[PDB]
Amino acid sequence: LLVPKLTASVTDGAVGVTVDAPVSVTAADGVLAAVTMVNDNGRPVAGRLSPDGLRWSTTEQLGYNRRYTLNATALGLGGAATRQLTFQTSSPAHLTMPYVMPGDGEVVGVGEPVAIRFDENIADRGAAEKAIKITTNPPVEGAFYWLNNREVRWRPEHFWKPGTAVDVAVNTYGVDLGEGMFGEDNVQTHFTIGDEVIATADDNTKILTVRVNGEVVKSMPTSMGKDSTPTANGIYIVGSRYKHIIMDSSTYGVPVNSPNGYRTDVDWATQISYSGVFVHSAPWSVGAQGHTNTSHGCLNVSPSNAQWFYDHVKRGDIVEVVNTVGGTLPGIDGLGDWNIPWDQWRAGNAK
Ligand SMILES: [Cl-]
Repeated sequence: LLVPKLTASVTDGAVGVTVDAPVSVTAADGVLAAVTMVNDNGRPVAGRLSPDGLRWSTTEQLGYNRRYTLNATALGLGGAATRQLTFQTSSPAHLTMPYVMPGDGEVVGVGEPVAIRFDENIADRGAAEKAIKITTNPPVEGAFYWLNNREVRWRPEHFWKPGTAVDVAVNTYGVDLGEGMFGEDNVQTHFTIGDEVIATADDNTKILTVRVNGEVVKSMPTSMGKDSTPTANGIYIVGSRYKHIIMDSSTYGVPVNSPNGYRTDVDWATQISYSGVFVHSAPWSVGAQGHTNTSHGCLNVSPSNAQWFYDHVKRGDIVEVVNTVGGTLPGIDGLGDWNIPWDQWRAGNAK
């Protein structure tokens, strides 16, 4: 008596079908006998019928700018039912690829934010945020905030609890990110939070003290930025580490041969700001370390102490600078995320 009815996730003649989800067909008042899908060059598209015969779905990634033809047939006590559908998928103007930090499988400090950097400007930040799923164990609240037009960050209100597992899924393939920009591919990554490592550089004492889970493990005399080019106060996130690097002021916009310029080859350099602040070996300022500031901003320490820092501090650990004559590190520096107040971070800037 009842005839089968066929329902698809697309309609005949549709355009702009997005490829961020499989295409599916479902039968009612009956079961699907067979479903086929082919592309505009005639090639079959891989699919699977559910065991109960009621639901069919594509099983392989669908492509941008293709035309697909779907043919389904179902059987019921009333009789048979058949339909054909043709539709076209999104045709992007541009592609953008996301790049996620930290690396897959890494162990990082309690200050490490999730970073998703696209290689193009993102017109629809809301769509980007919606395609990124952050899972945490233990679960903890967090929020997105854009540092510039290409890079978005995600972090909780306070530093991570040690031992937290973090899973990141950037599912932008098939997502319209605005102005015809679509994701080139998806990215999946996982990382773990390690020990709590907080080094405090106190200008009042000119000592850099490293505390691991509350325990003082190292005290390093330091020479920070001189009065005319002081080290900014605030919370710094540890980034990359270098056995040696040539610090070049022109990288930060200051000509080398200008009054505040510098080019210096140094050892055991740990970067803590995009603005150019490093902890590094400074044999020339050992006597000043612990007494007077002499740098253009870097935390100068002894060779042995700089190497200790390199060996025992990891990406995402924290350096806090206090009591300098400087201002405060900008929240959008690149490693200054924690200087943005939570109320402002949580409200976000997706526009
Ligand atoms: Cl083909």
